[PDB]
Amino acid sequence: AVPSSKEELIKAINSNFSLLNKKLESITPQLAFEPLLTTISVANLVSYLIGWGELVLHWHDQEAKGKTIIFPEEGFKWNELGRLAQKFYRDYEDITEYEVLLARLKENKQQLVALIERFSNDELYGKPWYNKWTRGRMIQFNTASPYKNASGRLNKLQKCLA
Amino acid sequence: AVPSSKEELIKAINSNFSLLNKKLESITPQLAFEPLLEGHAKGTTISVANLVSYLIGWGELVLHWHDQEAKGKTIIFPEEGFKWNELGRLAQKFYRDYEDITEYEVLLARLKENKQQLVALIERFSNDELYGKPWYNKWTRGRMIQFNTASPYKNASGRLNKLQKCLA
DNA sequence: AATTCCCACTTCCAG
DNA sequence: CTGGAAGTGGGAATT
Repeated sequence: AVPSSKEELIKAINSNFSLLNKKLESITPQLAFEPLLTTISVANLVSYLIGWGELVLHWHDQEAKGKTIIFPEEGFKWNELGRLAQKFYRDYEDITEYEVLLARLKENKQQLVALIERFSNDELYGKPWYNKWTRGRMIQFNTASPYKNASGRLNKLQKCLA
Repeated sequence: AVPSSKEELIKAINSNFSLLNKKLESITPQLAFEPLLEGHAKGTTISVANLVSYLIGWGELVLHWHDQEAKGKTIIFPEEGFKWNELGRLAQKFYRDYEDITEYEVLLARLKENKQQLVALIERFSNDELYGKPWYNKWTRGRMIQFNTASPYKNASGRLNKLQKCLA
């Protein structure tokens, strides 16, 4: 089902992260930076996940400080999401130890979950936030959804052996 | 069931519009612009005003289809820039298309004027042209019109019934 | 979502 | 067996 309450949103994020997390440590630090996925790496993909997660936190930073949010990101438009994926790859290009990469994804995920707990259910799925899209729906678009999508491309990859 | 003739199509439109319009008129203008409703697309919140905008967008789109046909120009289905799996994305366009209409009475007039043009248009087609042969893919012209006039009218009545149970 | 896409989940021969 | 085409069936589509 599509998440439609605060409780549902949290549980989707936890579950999709769990499974994706398990598939991610299943990769060795050596394979993770090779190009196996117009082809990228697990490292590239996890940076894409951190870029989006960081960005969602950034939106709420901006919002908290009374500042107008620039969606999706400054210098980008919603039809350019692959170009925003290029920026994310580079943003974390110099994190060369897989172990730190996964640790940074995991703590980002934790912050997002903490951010959601901070809002009421009306704040997440009752009111409109970005045009008609609710705050919770927006958060799911760029967290729980790409977790699933990412874990997909992963289990396909593990089917390369041997 | 589904209208099968020019006569049925025109009556189902006038009925479902008359019904829907009764519920729409029994909603305060102040309330009608409040965001309250889960929208056509999951994870959105919309007003009763957006609900009407959705109908106006679909009806004018239907008139636009025919305007294209009347000039001998190729129709783009469902609309320029949207594939058929992007109807959620189109509903949003329809909200924005009419959001500068801030007076509820003007907006229901726009829906009323739109519905009159739609039946006036059905009036100029024979039954054969409406239900006699396919017009787009396998559907008949009448089906395509009913599916975006009569049906969404009734659908909007449904949501208004459910909301009428609470009145704050 | 009329359709469209994208998964997960099969068959079922080729190997 | 055994990937792995290739075809199905259900659910979501979004920003």
